[PDB]
Amino acid sequence: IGTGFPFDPHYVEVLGERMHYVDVGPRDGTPVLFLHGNPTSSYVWRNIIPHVAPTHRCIAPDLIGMGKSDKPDLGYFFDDHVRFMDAFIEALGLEEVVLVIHDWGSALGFHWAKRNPERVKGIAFMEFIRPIPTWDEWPEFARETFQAFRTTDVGRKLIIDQNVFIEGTLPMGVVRPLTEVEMDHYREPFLNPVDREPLWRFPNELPIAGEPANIVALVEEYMDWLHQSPVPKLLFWGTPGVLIPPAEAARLAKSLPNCKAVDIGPGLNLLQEDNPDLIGSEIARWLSTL
Ligand SMILES: *CCCCCCOCCOCCNC(=O)CN(C)S(=O)(=O)c1ccc(NC)c2nonc12
Ligand SMILES: [Cl-]
Repeated sequence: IGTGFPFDPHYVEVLGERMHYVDVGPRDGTPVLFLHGNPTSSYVWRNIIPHVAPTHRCIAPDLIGMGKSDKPDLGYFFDDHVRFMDAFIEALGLEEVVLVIHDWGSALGFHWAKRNPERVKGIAFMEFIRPIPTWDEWPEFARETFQAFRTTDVGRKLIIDQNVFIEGTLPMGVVRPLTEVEMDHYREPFLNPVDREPLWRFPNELPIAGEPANIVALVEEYMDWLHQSPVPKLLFWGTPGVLIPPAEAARLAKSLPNCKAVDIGPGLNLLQEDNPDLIGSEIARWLSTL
């Protein structure tokens, strides 16, 4: 599994702020938009893009306040990421797209797809945001931690001051051992604790036990849309998983229209780090069928 990031920087102005994105592959077709989540960047797609790039354009932006994008003084609520990602897509003049989404990127992708259904020709997704009705439906071993993350006192000491989402939560979301080189790439954007606001607000935005109300309703809405949509779907899952257990993955493969499920083997949250070659090859294969 490659540790390098051999991609030239591309930048575009979005609502007054510069956002960074990877941009490779030919301009003569339908682009593929890769959306990462918390606490990652376009780096998380480094070993998946080379499988798709030869046949399709690959665009992988860093969310505002993350990766190599600018760091404006914001609360970094989901609404902020929505405004910026909406404007990013328009700034690149993209008409029709295929989405490849993960974690909070999936919340952005599905929410955008719901509002622009005619512009989405396919969605590949993995370990995605869905409504968690109660704390019982959150992984048992991470309940205390994420309950602690969702506080203004303990949560901010952990995530902001001590950087545990990078130093702990990130590597614990990968089955195989993340190397020090890979950890350093993920560390780069958040060396200053003042820049870690996005890392704390994200887990506080998760739709768990009806809070926050707005995110729960927003996510419920795009899941209803996904169940009602005939758009091609590609669901990657692993065992034991984190947000999407093997049992739920199989249920979704049946209930969602036009959905193909692919088992990646052992995995937790960052499935891209456990089996990038299968994920990449299956996206390339799937794209040719569309
Ligand atoms: C996509 C958004 C959701 C991401 C889900 C990520 O789940 C991955 C698994 O979660 C691991 C939860 N545990 C931890 O983050 C850290 N543990 C609580 S820890 O290892 O016991 C721990 C405890 C305390 C401290 N510092 C005071 C730690 N620093 O690093 N790990 C620590
Ligand atoms: Cl999160």
